[PDB]
Amino acid sequence: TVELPGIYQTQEFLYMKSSFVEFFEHNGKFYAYGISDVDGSKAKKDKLNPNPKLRNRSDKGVVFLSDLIKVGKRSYKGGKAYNFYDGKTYYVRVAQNSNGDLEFTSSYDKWGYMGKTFTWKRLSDEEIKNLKLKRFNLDEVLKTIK
Repeated sequence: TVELPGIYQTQEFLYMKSSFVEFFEHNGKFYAYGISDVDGSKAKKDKLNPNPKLRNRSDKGVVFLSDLIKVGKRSYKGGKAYNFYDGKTYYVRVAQNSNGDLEFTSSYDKWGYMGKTFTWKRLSDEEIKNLKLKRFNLDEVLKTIK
């Protein structure tokens, strides 16, 4: 079967670059953190965080998506995504395809209607291996929620 935990490649949109991200579960809900940008570039600081005491943390290895609940066999809701490129938090829902890819809906908008849907490709273990992607340890990544 397909599951959400995994590594995906996000969709380029405006000044927001394609990036590799990892989804994981904890206490029954799903979360995600950023690994690196597709073009290999260096991790930068969270300069636009509304909270001044957070502007020092990296945009990589840090949880930007939290609180996603599985509601159907391939269906998730209730999530909230922080966006490093603008400092805003968006409501997120996700539908997963049978090949594992995500239709990732980002909105304003608890119900998802005043938002946009992107497609995030699932990576196989072979691609993850060949891109030399770093999988961060998850206890440390968890401390990153506040």
